[PDB]
Amino acid sequence: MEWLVKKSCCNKQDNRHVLMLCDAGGAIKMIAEVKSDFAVKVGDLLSPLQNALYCINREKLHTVKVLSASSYSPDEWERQCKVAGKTQ
Repeated sequence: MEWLVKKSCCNKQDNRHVLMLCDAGGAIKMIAEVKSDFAVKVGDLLSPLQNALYCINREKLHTVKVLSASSYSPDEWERQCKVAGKTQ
């Protein structure tokens, strides 16, 4: 099972990014809060490496670490986007 970043929320302020994880085609959509050692943006594939680590874009060298995830809802997405930026 591999996923597609359909939306992404850049940060510095607590390193925690948030992105909409979706089906590899967009047919199903979710949200995840993650930490990242590299940039990640819309159109990137994600593929698992272990329970929490996933590749970025399509290559194993670049990684995120999942922290939480949920089914998509608009208020629940924007909530996590706020947490990515110290709740503003």
